Order: sequence, then structure tokens, then C-alpha cells
Amino acid sequence: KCSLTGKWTNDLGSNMTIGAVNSRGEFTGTYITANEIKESPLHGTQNTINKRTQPTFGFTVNWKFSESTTVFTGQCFIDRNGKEVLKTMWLLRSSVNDIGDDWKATRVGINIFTRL
Amino acid sequence: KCSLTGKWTNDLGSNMTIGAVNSRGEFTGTYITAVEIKESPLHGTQNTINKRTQPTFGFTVNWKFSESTTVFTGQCFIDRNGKEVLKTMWLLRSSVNDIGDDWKATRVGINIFTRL
Amino acid sequence: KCSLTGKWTNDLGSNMTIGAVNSRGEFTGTYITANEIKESPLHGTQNTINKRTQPTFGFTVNWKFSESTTVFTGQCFIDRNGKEVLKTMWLLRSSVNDIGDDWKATRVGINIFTRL
Amino acid sequence: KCSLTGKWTNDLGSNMTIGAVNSRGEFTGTYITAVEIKESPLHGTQNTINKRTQPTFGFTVNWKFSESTTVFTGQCFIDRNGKEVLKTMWLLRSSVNDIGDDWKATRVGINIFTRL
Ligand SMILES: *[C@@H]1O[C@H](CO)[C@@H](O)[C@H](O)[C@H]1NC(C)=O
Ligand SMILES: *[C@@H]1O[C@H](CO)[C@@H](O)[C@H](O)[C@H]1NC(C)=O
Ligand SMILES: *[C@@H]1O[C@H](CO)[C@@H](O)[C@H](O)[C@H]1NC(C)=O
Ligand SMILES: *[C@@H]1O[C@H](CO)[C@@H](O)[C@H](O)[C@H]1NC(C)=O
Repeated sequence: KCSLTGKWTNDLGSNMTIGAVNSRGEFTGTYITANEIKESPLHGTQNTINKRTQPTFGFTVNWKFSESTTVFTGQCFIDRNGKEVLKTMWLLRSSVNDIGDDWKATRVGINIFTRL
Repeated sequence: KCSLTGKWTNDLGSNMTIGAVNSRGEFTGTYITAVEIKESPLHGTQNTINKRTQPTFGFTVNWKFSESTTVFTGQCFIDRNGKEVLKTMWLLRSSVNDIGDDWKATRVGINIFTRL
Repeated sequence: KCSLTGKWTNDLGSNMTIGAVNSRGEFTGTYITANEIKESPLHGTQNTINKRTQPTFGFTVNWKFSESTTVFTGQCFIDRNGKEVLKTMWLLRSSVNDIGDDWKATRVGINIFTRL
Repeated sequence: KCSLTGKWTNDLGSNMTIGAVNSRGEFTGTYITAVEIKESPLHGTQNTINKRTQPTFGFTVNWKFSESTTVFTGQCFIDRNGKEVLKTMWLLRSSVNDIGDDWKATRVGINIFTRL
């Protein structure tokens, strides 16, 4: 059973803490990224359908030092060793002033998370 | 100022209904898709920094008919007419059984929403 | 039979010209984007497997006014009317100076193309 | 200066071989994947503007065992050791029959290449 609760570090050095996942898959936590360190809240859910041991999930980071938003989505795996590892991908939405600048406002990438 | 509360419709015919956005930008709603109609819940946050009139935003749909999870993120624009438009991009995470299948698990696309 | 040859305009006002697709799916052309107008070469291929009437395809734009690169990929459709329409998505790779800036160097979006 | 010519291997075990990059940055190669081994051709261009020692780049794989097309794009870095690394993101376009299925046709992911 891979669980989202606990403290995680990613391939980029950023860290996150997720609280308890409730009966409806809902969960909250904080995302911690850099020197001088900033915290931002995050909210999401974990898919509970078929009570999968490696469930999908998604979660929104409400950046508190910029006007941006990032969503992450992925799955909670247990690798060959028995270790919990979060494979995710994200869309970073930047704020743009004009709707004509919309096409360039969304970055994409990966983040792998292990337990800290 | 572009607000997320209300009922929204997108380019694919899917419809969604967002509740009130509290002072920390948090919000809940339901997402409605077909092909016939299933409803799943969604959670997310609207970015509040600088109180922008076209904020960015992002939200997770906890699909209740499948093991999948989708995140959207984008911005709440005002078009040339004065209408409210949501420009979003999404990641659809599918469930895979083995971590070695993770590479093929994430679909990407766009959605544009107007009000109902 | 949807064909990639010809001149196309997209939802963002940009225009492209594609030459003949040869027996190995290979094709070249020029991408034209804005006021003051710039041209950049593009090279790609069209999937020929099963000689599908609506084939997939991909193509790289070698930007000549920046250090960036954009790839597009999609499918050549014939909609209900009988009209050729190119549904595509793209990754815009920006140049970054340091490998530690890699995570933020890739934008994603959509472009729909019709005949000009 | 990071060059693309040679044989490359990525995080998934896939291997590729790129030929010479001519003065306009154009190049050809073959892409090798398994699960057993199929080879498909690839075409693309390396961005030449400002003759950067870590250029961006992008290339289309014309898969010859399926109706699909994948594009990659990224940058040719030099890591702290002095090694050459290709940091890429990709879009995998699947063939769909009806335009109404287009929304679910595009997968996204990452690949990191080192030399053979
Ligand atoms: C990650 O957590 C460790 C230990 O709690 C800490 O040393 C490090 O500074 C954290 N990273 C960030 C970006 O806060
Ligand atoms: C969208 O909402 C309208 C009424 O609010 C309804 O007619 C239609 O069926 C909805 N679309 C879907 C996919 O449920
Ligand atoms: C698109 O093509 C039309 C006609 O050839 C032209 O008026 C327009 O300027 C083109 N767009 C760009 C960005 O070059
Ligand atoms: C990678 O290349 C090596 C030799 O060049 C070979 O052993 C291996 O099978 C290749 N990988 C694939 C997936 O073909």
C-alpha cells in the first residue's frame, strides 16, 4: 500500500508534506522550495476507485510568492525494493496580462518524489 | 474581475459547477462528463497574490468512474467583449500496474470554458 | 485523404507552407509568424503505416530569430464537412544557460490548422 | 561543445543513433526500442542561432511498427563532470479514427539521454 501521507523530497531538492488522506481521497499539505525557503499550501485528492495499492492522485500548489499556479498528477508506486516513490508530471501556469499571451503561459515537466 | 463560481461549459461539452472561493482561494465543485452522465468531485485553489482580476488557478478532478486522475490549470480571462473565459490545460493520469509502464501514463490537452 | 501539403493558417494567426510528402513520409516547409513577419524552416515526417486517410505526423521548427526549438505533433483530419483540419500540440523548448534551469525550459500548448 | 552525432541511450533503455549535423543544423538518425528490437527513422534540426555550445533541438520519430508519431525536443547540456546529456521532453501522438476522439490522443513524458 503506497500512501501519500508523510514528507517527500523530489529530484529538484524541493520538499513537501502531506497530511492524512480522508475517506473521500481529499488531502492537504505544504510545498517547500528554495538558500531562502518558501512555503505554499497544496490541496488535492487521491483516487480511491478499486482501492488500488498504487493509486493515482492530483494536487494543486497555490504559490504564495508569485501569481502562478502548479498542478501535479501522478501515481503512488512501490518499486522493486518495496519503496514508495511518486511519479508525477506538472503544468506550471504563469499569469499573463492579456488573453493573447495565453498560448505561452504553461510550462510542463516531471518530478519524482521519495520519502524524506 | 473574473470569478470561478458558477456553472461552466467547455469545448467538449463537459460541464462543471464551482462553489464559492473562500478568502484563501480554496474552492470545491463537481465535474460533469458523458459518453450517459457521470459526476465527479473537484478541488483546487485560485491564486490570490496581488488580487489580480484574471487570476491563475488549478484543480484536481477525483474521477469516480475510473482509477484515473486529471488536473487542470489556467487563468480566468476577460475577452474583448467583456465575457469570462477559462483557458486551461490538463494532465490526465491513467493508472498503470507496473512502475515500468509509467512513461506512457500521462495524457495532455486543453480545455476552454465559458459560463452556463 | 487528408494531405499535409499546402498552406495552413492556425488559431493564433501563424501560417505555414508544407511541400510534397515523399514515399518515406518526409517533408519540409516554412513556418511564418509575427506586424514584422519572420520565416523559419521546418522538417518532419508523416506516418504512412496502413496508409491511413487521417495520418499522424510530427515536425520540428528551427527558429531562425531565437535560440529556441518547437516540435509539433498531431493528426490530419477530415471533419464532418469534408474539410482538412490539423489538430496538433507542441512543446516549445527554450534555451537555458544552466542544466539546473532545465525543469522550467519547456512550454506546451495547442494549435489547430486549416487551409489558407 | 555538446554535439548530437553518435549513439545515445535513455532512461527507459531505448537507444538512438544520430548522423552528422550539417551547417543548417539538419540531421537524421534511427531510434531503437524494444518489448524484440524495432528500428524507426528520425529527422530533426539543431538550433544554430548564436552557435551556442548547449543548443536546443527537436526531432520526429516516424514509428514504423505503429500508426503513431512522437516528437522530442530539448537541449544538449554539459553536466558538472564534463559529460554530454540530452534533456528532452516528448509528445506521443496516437492515431484516432474520429476527430471527436482527438482530445485523448496525445501523451507527454520526459527522456534523458547519455552516450553509448
Ligand atoms: C528538505 O528537507 C530537508 C530536511 O527537512 C532540509 O534540509 C532541506 O532544506 C529541505 N529542502 C527545502 C527546499 O526546504
Ligand atoms: C451541460 O449542462 C446542460 C444543462 O446545464 C445539459 O443540457 C448538458 O447535458 C450538460 N452536459 C453534459 C455533458 O452533461
Ligand atoms: C497568413 O497568410 C496571409 C495570406 O498569405 C497573410 O495575409 C498573413 O500576413 C499571413 N500571416 C503571417 C503571420 O504571416
Ligand atoms: C542499446 O544498445 C546496446 C548496444 O548498442 C544493446 O545492447 C541494447 O539492446 C540496446 N537497447 C535496445 C532497447 O535495443
